[PDB]
Amino acid sequence: SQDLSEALKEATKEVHIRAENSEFMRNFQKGQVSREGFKLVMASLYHIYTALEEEIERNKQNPVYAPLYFPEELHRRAALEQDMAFWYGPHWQEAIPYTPATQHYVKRLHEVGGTHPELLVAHAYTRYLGDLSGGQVLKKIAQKAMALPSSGEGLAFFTFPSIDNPTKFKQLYRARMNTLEMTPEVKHRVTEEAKTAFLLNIELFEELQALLTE
Repeated sequence: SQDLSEALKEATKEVHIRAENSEFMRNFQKGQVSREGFKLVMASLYHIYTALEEEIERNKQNPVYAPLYFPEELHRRAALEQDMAFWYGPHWQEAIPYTPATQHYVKRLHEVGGTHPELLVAHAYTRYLGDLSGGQVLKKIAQKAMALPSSGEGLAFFTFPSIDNPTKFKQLYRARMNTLEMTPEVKHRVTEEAKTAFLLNIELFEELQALLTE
């Protein structure tokens, strides 16, 4: 559609349906989240958000991304560091795994922020708007499925202290996204990269499930 927010939504209709019907998320949905499986995804997500936000900060002052710059609200490297401490222990940095699918994801994020920063909007959109929508239910499920503390340790990733009204913030993010001055050619490339970003997540979920069965 005209609006970029409306355009990305219609382009990522199919891949999103695949994402939430992929083996691992499919169980996760219905209270079926193994702790070893949960340890695996969060460790993989650590590497992604570390890389992603590293490239966001690099291009924080660039008109192709600047309107979507929310370090207090959305940046999640902090939260994931706290979770890896909880799940993996004191010496978590060395204990944590770095799967091929995660490397493939990280590699693309660095490629994008480095040489194609105009497409960085695609990757933030795929991750952050997912954490504020799809992720908010999965925090409820995970906490009960694994019997975590009432404080919220281990699920710091899903906790957004600088967001009081994520339903309102999601609208604000979309509005800021539509502000981005770009040609229809680049716009198409963004929505195309959005599908690539989803694919990287689907292939991640499908890999970790395979690793969990072994």
